[PDB]
Amino acid sequence: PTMVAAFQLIRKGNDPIQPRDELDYAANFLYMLTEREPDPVAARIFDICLTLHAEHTINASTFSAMVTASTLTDPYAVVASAVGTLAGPLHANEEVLDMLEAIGSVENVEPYLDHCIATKTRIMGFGHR
Amino acid sequence: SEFRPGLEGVPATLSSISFVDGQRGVLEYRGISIEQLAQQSSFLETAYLLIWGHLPTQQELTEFEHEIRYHRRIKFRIRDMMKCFPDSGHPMDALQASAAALGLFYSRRPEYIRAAVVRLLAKIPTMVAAFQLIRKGNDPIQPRDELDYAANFLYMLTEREPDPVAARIFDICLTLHAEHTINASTFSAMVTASTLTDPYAVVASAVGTLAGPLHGANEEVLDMLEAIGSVENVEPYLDHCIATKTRIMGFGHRVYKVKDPRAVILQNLAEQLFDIFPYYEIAVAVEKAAAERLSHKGIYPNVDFYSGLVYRKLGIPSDLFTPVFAIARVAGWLAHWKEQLNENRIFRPTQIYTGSHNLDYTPIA
Amino acid sequence: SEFRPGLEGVPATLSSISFVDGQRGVLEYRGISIEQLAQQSSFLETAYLLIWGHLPTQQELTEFEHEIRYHRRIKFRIRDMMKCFPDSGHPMDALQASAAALGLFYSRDPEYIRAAVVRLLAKIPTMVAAFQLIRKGNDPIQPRDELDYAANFLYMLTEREPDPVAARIFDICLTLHAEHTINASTFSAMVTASTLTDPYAVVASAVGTLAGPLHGGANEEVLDMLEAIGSVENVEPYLDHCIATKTRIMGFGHRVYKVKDPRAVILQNLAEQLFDIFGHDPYYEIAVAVEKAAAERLSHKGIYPNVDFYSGLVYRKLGIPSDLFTPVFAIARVAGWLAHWKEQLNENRIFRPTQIYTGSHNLDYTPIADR
Amino acid sequence: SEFRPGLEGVPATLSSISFVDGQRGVLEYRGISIEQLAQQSSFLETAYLLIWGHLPTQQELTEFEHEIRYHRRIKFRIRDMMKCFPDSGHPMDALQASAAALGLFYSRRADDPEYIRAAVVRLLAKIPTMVAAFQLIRKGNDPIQPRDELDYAANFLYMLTEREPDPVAARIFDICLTLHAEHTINASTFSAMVTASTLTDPYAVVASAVGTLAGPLHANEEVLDMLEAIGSVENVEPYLDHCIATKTRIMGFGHRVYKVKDPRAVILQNLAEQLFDIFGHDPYYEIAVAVEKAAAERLSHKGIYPNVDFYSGLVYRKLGIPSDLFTPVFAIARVAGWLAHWKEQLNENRIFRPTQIYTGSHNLDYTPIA
Repeated sequence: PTMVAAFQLIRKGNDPIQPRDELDYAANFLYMLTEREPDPVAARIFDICLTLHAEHTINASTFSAMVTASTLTDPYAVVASAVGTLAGPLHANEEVLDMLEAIGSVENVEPYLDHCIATKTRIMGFGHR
Repeated sequence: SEFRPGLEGVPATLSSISFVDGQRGVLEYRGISIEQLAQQSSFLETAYLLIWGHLPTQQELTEFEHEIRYHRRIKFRIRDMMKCFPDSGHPMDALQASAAALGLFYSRRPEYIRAAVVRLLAKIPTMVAAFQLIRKGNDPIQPRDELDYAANFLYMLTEREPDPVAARIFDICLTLHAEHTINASTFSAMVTASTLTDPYAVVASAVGTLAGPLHGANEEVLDMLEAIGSVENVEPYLDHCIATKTRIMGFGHRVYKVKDPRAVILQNLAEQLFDIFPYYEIAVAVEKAAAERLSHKGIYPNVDFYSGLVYRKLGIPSDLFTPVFAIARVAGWLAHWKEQLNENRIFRPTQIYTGSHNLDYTPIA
Repeated sequence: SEFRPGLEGVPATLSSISFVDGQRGVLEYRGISIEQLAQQSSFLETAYLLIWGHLPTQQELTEFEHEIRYHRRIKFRIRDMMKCFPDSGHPMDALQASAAALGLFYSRDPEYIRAAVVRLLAKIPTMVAAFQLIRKGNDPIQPRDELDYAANFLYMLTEREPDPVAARIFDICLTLHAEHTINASTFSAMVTASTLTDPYAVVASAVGTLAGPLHGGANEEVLDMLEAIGSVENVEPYLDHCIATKTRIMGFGHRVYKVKDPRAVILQNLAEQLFDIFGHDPYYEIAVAVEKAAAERLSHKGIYPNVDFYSGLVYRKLGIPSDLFTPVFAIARVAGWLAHWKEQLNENRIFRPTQIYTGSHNLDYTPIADR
Repeated sequence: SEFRPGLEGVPATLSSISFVDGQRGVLEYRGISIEQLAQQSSFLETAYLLIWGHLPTQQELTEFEHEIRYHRRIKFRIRDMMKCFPDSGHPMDALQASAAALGLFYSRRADDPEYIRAAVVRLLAKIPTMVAAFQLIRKGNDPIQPRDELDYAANFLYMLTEREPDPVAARIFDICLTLHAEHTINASTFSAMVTASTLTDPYAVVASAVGTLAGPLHANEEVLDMLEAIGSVENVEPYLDHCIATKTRIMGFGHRVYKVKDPRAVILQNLAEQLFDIFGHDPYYEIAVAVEKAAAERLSHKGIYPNVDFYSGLVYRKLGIPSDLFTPVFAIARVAGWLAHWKEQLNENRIFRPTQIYTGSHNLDYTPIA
């Protein structure tokens, strides 16, 4: 978390912020990312979101991590390979937000329905495989 | 009425920012009295009045202050660049270099009228304080988000929180110099902005051409006040300077001769500052002696004679007397650039040739 | 009484450097014809003539060349600073910033009329070449001490030693733009130097003024128009569209010269020679096609191609990036600016123009509680 | 050294006939509230007050009204001259030409009490007859002789339309005229005053004023045209999109100096709604109400309000008047202010002769044939 927050600050040309040894985990990450101290309710919501996103079944990234770790070299290379293979093509939820912004108000609902009907393809952001 | 050496008295442009009157000694910003404006207004309100031409309401002023405070932070790339500057340089040259480098990060080019001015009004004091600290040797100090503009500048410079009275006195002293009649620096800025390139270049040119010979009057007046000796030595050196046919600096303005309001108001603020918080007694003694002993030549102490004292008391290095004046004048420079952006006159004075014609180039000389 | 709107005709100063008259098509440096001078002279001789006003001797020219060669090395601090510069910016802004920074290293009696000019004339080409190399990520190249001035500049820019004929052509092109009449950049330099501060601030302000509006140049827009023309067949439609809209077609027709200014014809001849000795390419073919299709009817109203139209093609064939056009002009422009500053150093009188106030009078401030 | 651009904010004259507030929305004729005069005062009383400055007496008012009625007859030579006019000429140009030609038949230029009263009464009386006659001629119809029994506005309406109107409509027209009687100094008033400075004659002054009054391409008519173009309320959204995108002040809404709900607008809309409830409501008036409501619901925060021109055009259209006659109605309404300014300027004699700033070349040479 410290590394990713530091790079996020650097990408905008801002000096990295030293972490605090008093706040909670999610609270510390949010403070490092935004410099603004958040409410404990938001910190708890972020923590439970992380813990529900903690782990899933075997997928491509987990399989790559396991096959790399099979030779028991070191965890750092394994996690590096896993995060490298995690990135999808052109680097879904962000695309969902972009599509939502593109749609705008509810006056443009019908073209979306027409497109989804005509394409005969699973609309992204809806349903699981 | 075509040719006149020095280009003196020839009108240049339909300016609508500053007004002057030698016979009455008045001064107005958008037709508002200088004394009344300085009495009950802040620096940001004065800058808004000089730029947009109309006083701001509550929400406009709050938004302007919020944007100023948000954008007052300085990108670390500028700090890294200024780390490489040599320690033997001069503050104004470094300020010009920084203002020129700022153009790289914000080239860009309907909203390109308000972001540039707020960024350029916010970042200059931080950069100049950072270079002062770097020349001294210590690392820069990040700005706060609670202090006032003058208070924030003082905290950045002398790493100490100033009293609210000192902050107010510095704010009024800064807004006193916020604008003046067209002069060399303002005319050069107007010429540069006639081509409508960008604010970051016209401001750089203006701060470059603002440097006087030998790299203002504050340093020389402070040097002469320090070198005058004691109270009993006021007469000898003063009469020596009178006899040597040398004009006495710090007195006798070219245009104003009726005790211009800036000088008297700055003297009043200096008097009210000194009592609540050496230089004071000797300065008042020498100025009183000069005033009582000349009494005929229209000799009056101008603004700088007391501006130097008010800067020295507040804890500012002697060399830094020029960058604060540049910070004050940048508001007027931006106002002139905004006004001239519409004209699109494209100045192009034609010279007159006074040489020879139809010579030959000899292969051997 | 009288008021000229923008100093359009008021005489600025008693200029004695150059003189231009459109009636006879004469452009003289120190009263010397441009074509005859450029026929058998180099850039250094022209610069010395512009600076001092008299042709030097062989020994003095050799000493000046030796001093120029000796002062080509760039300080490593400036290289580090440019390594700390961004990349998305434009080269001219970086050049202006570097010129402003140059004053920090050198500051502070008779000798301080000769060292400044030579240092400023020598460092700027290597500086812009180093920034160009840094912009693409490549390291700067240390200059050589055996090549010629144009050869050294080409070696810095393209790391390939060019033919002597190409170096001569580049030198001729540089000395062609050596100095022109007073304009916005020259007047800004003059007014900055009127306070006799230092050549560095003057050249920085002048370079800042020279920056074209919207960060563009005449050569850049000429090349853009040529690309927008497309193939050879599409020459007529675009030309007749430009004629119909009553808009001055770029690269055709100057403002002061209507009698076939010698710079245009001499640069056209140089371009012809350079394009004929080297590869022809389609650039020259399309340029000839469009220039003929324009001039076959524009000659009625006295419209002729100007210098920049040929200069852009010459620079393109020479192997120079498009964005670097402005600094190349700036080299000759600072060469001229140093002469204007030297002329201005004699008379000490700053420009102090007045103004006519067009605003209100005797208003009053209103507290926030009412407005 | 001062030089204002456009001669703005310069005390051209010391006028005492009209006053405006600019902050409280007050309008005063001779220092009298506009609403007070508009409540229970006729057009002739307002004109007399503007001309003389003191409220008339009953006998004086009756004498002035009888004099006005007696001079309503137009010379047949004027009709014969207007006969030769083309049928394409816009009405205001013909009105200016007729006003200028009136000076030929009256060249007193010297009793003195007569040449302060006869000229002004004739100029105030003959203009409506002239404009109505040209309106009839433009359509190829024989001019109608005026009647010496109806009221001023009633007589004008009868001459224009040949149909006798109701007294309520006549009163509404009269109060509209009296609220349009005079305003502050503007371009037309300034031109009239500068022409009258040399105290030649009122006819030339009024001719110049009506000539300079005509705008480019000869606002309220444009407002009506735009309203007709919009049609029903189904086309409101493209209008809002256009107004948002253009970033320009929509014509017919708001005033240059009045952003405080100008007093004339509310009075005029009250008169309009009174007329429309008395004489029934037509669909286009309801369309106007709908579009003005849909505008004010969004433009209120920016300080944009419907202007008097819109309501004036609406009421004129509802009264049965051609669109091209809007400008002559404004001219006949305003003709009191020009006469008042001429009368007040006649007391003094200060010829206007400002200087100029020369921005040209100072000396050149004359090419013989080159």
